[PDB]
Amino acid sequence: MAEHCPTPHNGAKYGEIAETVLMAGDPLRVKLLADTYLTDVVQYNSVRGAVGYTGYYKGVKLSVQAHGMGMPSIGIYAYELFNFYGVKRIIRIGSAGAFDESLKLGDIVIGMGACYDSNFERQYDIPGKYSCIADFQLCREAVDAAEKLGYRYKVGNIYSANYFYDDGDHSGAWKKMGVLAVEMEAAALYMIAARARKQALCMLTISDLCRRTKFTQMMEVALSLAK
Amino acid sequence: MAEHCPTPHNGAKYGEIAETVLMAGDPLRVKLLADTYLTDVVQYNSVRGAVGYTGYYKGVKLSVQAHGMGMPSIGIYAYELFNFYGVKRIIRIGSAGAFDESLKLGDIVIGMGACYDSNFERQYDIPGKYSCIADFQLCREAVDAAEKLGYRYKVGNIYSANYFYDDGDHSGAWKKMGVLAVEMEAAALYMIAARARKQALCMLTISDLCYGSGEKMTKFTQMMEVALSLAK
Amino acid sequence: PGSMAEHCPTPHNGAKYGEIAETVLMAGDPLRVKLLADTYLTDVVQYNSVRGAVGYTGYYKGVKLSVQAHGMGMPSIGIYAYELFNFYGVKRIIRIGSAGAFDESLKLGDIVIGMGACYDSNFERQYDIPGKYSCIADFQLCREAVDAAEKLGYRYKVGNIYSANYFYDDGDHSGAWKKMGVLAVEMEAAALYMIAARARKQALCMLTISDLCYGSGEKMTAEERRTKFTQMMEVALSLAK
Amino acid sequence: MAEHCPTPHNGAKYGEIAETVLMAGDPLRVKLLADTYLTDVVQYNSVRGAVGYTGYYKGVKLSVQAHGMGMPSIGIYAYELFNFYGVKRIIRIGSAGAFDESLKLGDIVIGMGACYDSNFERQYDIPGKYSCIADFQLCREAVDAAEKLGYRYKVGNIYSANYFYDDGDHSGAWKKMGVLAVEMEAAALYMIAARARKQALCMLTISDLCYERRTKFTQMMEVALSLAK
Amino acid sequence: MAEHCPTPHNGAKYGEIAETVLMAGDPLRVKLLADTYLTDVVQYNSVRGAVGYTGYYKGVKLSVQAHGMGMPSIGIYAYELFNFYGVKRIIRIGSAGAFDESLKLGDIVIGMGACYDSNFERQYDIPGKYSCIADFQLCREAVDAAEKLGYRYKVGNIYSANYFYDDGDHSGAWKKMGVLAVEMEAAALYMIAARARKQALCMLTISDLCYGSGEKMTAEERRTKFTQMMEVALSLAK
Amino acid sequence: MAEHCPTPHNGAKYGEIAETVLMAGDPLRVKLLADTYLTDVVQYNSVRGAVGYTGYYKGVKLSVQAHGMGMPSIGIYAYELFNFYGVKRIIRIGSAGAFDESLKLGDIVIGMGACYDSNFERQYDIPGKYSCIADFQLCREAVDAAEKLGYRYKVGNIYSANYFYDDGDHSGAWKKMGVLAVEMEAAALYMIAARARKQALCMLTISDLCYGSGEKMTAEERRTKFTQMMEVALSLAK
Ligand SMILES: Nc1ncnc2c1ncn2[C@@H]1O[C@H](CO)[C@@H](O)[C@H]1O
Ligand SMILES: Nc1ncnc2c1ncn2[C@@H]1O[C@H](CO)[C@@H](O)[C@H]1O
Ligand SMILES: Nc1ncnc2c1ncn2[C@@H]1O[C@H](CO)[C@@H](O)[C@H]1O
Ligand SMILES: Nc1ncnc2c1ncn2[C@@H]1O[C@H](CO)[C@@H](O)[C@H]1O
Ligand SMILES: Nc1ncnc2c1ncn2[C@@H]1O[C@H](CO)[C@@H](O)[C@H]1O
Ligand SMILES: Nc1ncnc2c1ncn2[C@@H]1O[C@H](CO)[C@@H](O)[C@H]1O
Repeated sequence: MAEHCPTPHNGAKYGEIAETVLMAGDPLRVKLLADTYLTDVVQYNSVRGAVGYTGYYKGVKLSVQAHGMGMPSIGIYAYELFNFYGVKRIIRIGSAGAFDESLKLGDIVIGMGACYDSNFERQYDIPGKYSCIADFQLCREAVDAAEKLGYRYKVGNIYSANYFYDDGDHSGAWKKMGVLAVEMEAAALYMIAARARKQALCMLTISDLCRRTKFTQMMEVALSLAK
Repeated sequence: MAEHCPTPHNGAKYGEIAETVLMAGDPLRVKLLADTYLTDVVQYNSVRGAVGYTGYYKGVKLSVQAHGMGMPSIGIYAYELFNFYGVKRIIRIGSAGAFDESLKLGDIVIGMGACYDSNFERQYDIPGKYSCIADFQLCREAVDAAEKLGYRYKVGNIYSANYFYDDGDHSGAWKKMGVLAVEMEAAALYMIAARARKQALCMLTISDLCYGSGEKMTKFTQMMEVALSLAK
Repeated sequence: PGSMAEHCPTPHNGAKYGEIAETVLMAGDPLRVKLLADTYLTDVVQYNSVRGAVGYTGYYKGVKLSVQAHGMGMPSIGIYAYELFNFYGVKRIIRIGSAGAFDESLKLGDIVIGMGACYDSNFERQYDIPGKYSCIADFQLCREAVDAAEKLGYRYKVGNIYSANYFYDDGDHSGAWKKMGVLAVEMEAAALYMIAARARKQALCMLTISDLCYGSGEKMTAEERRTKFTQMMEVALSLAK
Repeated sequence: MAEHCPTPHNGAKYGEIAETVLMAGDPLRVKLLADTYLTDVVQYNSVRGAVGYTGYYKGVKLSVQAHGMGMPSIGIYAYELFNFYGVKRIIRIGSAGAFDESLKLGDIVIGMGACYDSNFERQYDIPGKYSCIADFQLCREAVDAAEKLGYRYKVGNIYSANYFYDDGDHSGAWKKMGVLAVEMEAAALYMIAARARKQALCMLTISDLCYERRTKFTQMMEVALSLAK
Repeated sequence: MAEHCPTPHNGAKYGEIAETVLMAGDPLRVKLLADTYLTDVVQYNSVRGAVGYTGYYKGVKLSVQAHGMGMPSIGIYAYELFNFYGVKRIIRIGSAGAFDESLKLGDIVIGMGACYDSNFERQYDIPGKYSCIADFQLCREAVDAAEKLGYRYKVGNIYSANYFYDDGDHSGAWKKMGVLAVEMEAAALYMIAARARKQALCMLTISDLCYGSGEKMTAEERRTKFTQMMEVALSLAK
Repeated sequence: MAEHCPTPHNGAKYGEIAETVLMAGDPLRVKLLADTYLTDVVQYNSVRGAVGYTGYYKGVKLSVQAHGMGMPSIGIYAYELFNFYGVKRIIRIGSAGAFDESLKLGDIVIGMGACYDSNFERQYDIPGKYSCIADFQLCREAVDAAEKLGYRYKVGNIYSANYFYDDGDHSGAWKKMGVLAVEMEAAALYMIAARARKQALCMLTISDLCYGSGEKMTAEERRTKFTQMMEVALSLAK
């Protein structure tokens, strides 16, 4: 929908963002990704400091975009990318707290599914519980890539919380259910992708137990998904 | 584990059920699968007519077991299989109604995730919404096997309903969300397997259309062949 | 209303329209259903073997009735009961089953008449009910069942039962039901009651206590199961019309 | 527990209230009941105008008491009566709106079950849906009494609403489910009676259709009075 | 809407109720307020014993009306008043238990917001959580009057419970959230006022402490110590 | 708690943030606020580009900080500020869409309460419905400032949504309940402040009318027509 670009949150015109977007929470990290991996970089967004860049990675056009923190924030960005900019694929990368005791610091978690605190699923009027899943194909390509590069990974359920600071201790039930790791965004992305018939995947590096070399390895898995 | 066998629902003693169980709702279908694909068949269960057989498929030990209809029913059998009988993987095959308009009668759906009506999940005291997912490895192998056999398949989200007959029309929101198909069991299986740290996957054949003409079937062997290729 | 010949046979029932009588007794276990038909019915015809959910139609003291397996859990009984009331013209369904005792005055073999059924989620959402729906039995069946147990001199209680969606619980979610005076736990009644209410038809669940959910947790042997469900079946059979 | 009587809502000392209580929402109707049917009447409560009287009906000691409107109101009174005053049976009588289209003004509805909006349940920590039911024996006796007098009645499900005025129209699903009539109190009474192991029943006269007034209420009162032991 | 008066719960004809209504739960207390503070008193209601009177307070027509106990009861009366009788302003007065440990017996609590157990928000078809609030202007005038007269008060969140008798102990989480006091009515009044675009406020005198040793007002203090709250409420008469 | 600063979201050490913090979603707006109104400005945070500055307004030390978009984002910042940095009051300022049809572009809305979609009430284990309210004293001060300066304002309920794009139309019931305006942050701030026993207020400038013909502020108006709100907000610094 070219008529809806630029948006209140994104200064890009239609066509300035690639069909594959890598997203991360921190704009400083998004900039480091652009500087490290992309050639011919142009910035298409600086609205609200949520920097977005478009460049080339091994000859294919690729965009990297900041999404801020929490499901409502990434929801706004992903909705616009999928529905207004013609984006096909969003891969979110970031750090996470491990719930699963067998995960080591720097292990890659591939988020096949995302559990969640209520966000904006109510706005879809779903008469039961909706299970947020990644796109099977991105998930399969991310696993094949980790296996090809011989990196340590686990694929399974993550948890997209609305809180960073817990007023209680609410982690026990998720741990008992086999959830691998906690972050704050994936479930919103998966829902929006599913509604749009587009592909999303969240990949995470474990950084806390509930770095540059480890994180770089997560990047090589993610970047291998660029199309 | 062994001390809990036999159970109120399963006459098998510990060890009489293989590490891989293939499950279907209908005991007549389970019997067929046993008669068609397994050799040296022993029936380990007849409790409540929920038949269970152990035999060899291509010389590899395998069990096949009826689970009845609905999440509470499959919950009982899968909880017992995973927690008392030492079962490592359950592959469920079944029929489903299509929500996605590109699915035709006889297409196969691989349930990567399962949406659900509230069942027994309250028992887990979960402070949010739990997303039910299949075992990824099973998922991938099922896709590869379907591809190699040349079957029409889709992999994605399915919906485990508590009803076969809808008092209204509640399929709309699920359809908007991209959910592929409706059955009555998968979410319970997936939850129980995740808690047990075991593997589960649900595969389905579209037997009725929940859109358009609503055409229904009066042709399940292709799905059995994908399922059988997962046995270990 | 209640009769739709063109929807018979269904995906779950091989019966043609008219092969099922106006009163159906239902139990979870197809072996109990067969036993009941073998013990009590004459002129018996099997009208269903679909999914092993055996169903028979026969006569008891000159009255035609059907007996049918319904499998385990609310979604399962919900399928069969919906079809029976909406497609097969059934007027009355009496569920007979086994149950775990919550009320400590109940002994093994005691009969519980489910005037009401508490429940974990079943069909309520699909009916779009904007509050809490209380699942109750048909008063007339309830009253007949109590009168029969009373005339036959059986130990019974009439009150609330609980239709659970689980058999296993890693913890203990039973305390609050006991406090509320719930008598017994099973897994089906509430869905039956809701489906019958929707259809304006009659339903009742009766139970025999086969396990105690208190104390040392005594349970019936297989022999006691075979022989101590007689009293309930007989009460149930006298409700057929 | 005599130690808890009188209460903040009830001036009665332990023993001033009989083992059977008839309850209605309206204190004026409660006074009329005592004046009409009871002999040797003593008023045991006037706190908040929620009048309570004790007297004899055909030689049997009986109490009648106002409960006001809504589940939180009846819950306070019923809780005190069952847990503090040694009350064994409460029969509530009142008016209701019809949901079932075959009900005429003045029909009697016997509430075997009561559907509800939230009132009391959450405070009991119940991990599922609690079905609120009447005492079977009382329900049976009411049905026999109505049948014997040959009154038009139905016995089945009622709905205890938290509202008299509906902002939209939320009656449709209740009607589809066969719920007979709407009032505002029964389910709380039923829940509190079940928790206490005591007996309760709600009976109603249809006064409005949600789809001679005094004389209509009298038939119900006569059925109610039949149940007093 | 004159055509809806009298109602099943209120014998008044349209115009017999003033634009400002003071409400309390207890009819005995409503009668006392009328006799004490109003001149030219006419009783407009005695239906269900929920007495209502109209008179003058310092030259301004004012009505006082009983509302019974609980959100459904006050909901009926408030709905009628705002939607049929042309009422602009309802101030509820009453007693409450303290959750906040710095409140003493006799302190005034002004309910800027009301937490609640579900009573009848479902009937409004709200697709999230609705926060029940008082009218700011009334709230501001109550706080000013309390300060000007030097009364001990706190202004903040109250809790409208569905129960007087707790089967368990559910007070902990409210206390953690800073909720000041528990009563049984305010949230429904506030929701109905907001829907009608009218003004409502609940003020409370602490009559029991729901913390520590559970101190209660004596029967004598209950009879006596609601006068301060009255002068605050009466400041709001318009 | 000096030991918990800096945090993973904030590079400030304890004491680098004043006891009053004005927060807005957009770091470019926060920067503009610091440059236009504050003297002796020091930047204490650039973590995640969520800039924060501390400086002086009319002799009074204050901070201004970006909070990003949505309740979980503001929840992170506000939790840290109240619990680690010793902050006493946080005033959120922002733009909002009007639900109330008497509101014009540029009207100021003071959020006495905030309705909400789920944020982290679940995390507080509350056994009913919690009404999110502002601090009464900030609320009174804001209204007083707006009156003395003569600005057009309304005080009442706002709605903190979890969505900006509505997959349908869920606005009807909020409008019906008399909610004034929609934004995405206030309820979480209010809840956290209540738990912490600290003060919070959200004030909004109407930038879009979610009714009628749908008038929206010009890009020039969005850039420049927020000064009236900012002046009210600044007068709350102590
Ligand atoms: N333990 C954790 N809990 C919640 N979010 C986390 C955690 N660790 C990393 N994150 C991620 O970092 C950001 C919050 O610091 C969020 O946007 C989230 O994706
Ligand atoms: N449209 C449908 N809705 C629900 N379950 C279905 C449907 N079609 C097939 N099934 C499957 O068939 C069985 C019931 O006929 C169930 O156990 C369920 O798994
Ligand atoms: N203690 C119990 N808990 C749950 N279901 C029971 C129990 N006892 C008997 N049942 C009945 O038996 C089956 C499960 O064993 C169910 O269909 C249920 O109706
Ligand atoms: N249509 C109705 N809706 C709710 N309550 C009703 C209705 N008709 C009569 N009542 C009864 O009368 C009182 C409301 O006037 C309530 O106490 C309730 O028990
Ligand atoms: N602790 C309390 N809990 C509930 N209601 C109370 C409490 N203290 C006083 N009240 C008030 O007293 C009445 C019940 O006696 C209610 O209408 C309510 O407004
Ligand atoms: N109509 C609106 N809906 C949601 N958020 C809005 C609206 N207008 C302004 N906002 C604010 O602006 C941001 C969305 O761009 C949110 O952070 C929110 O606070």
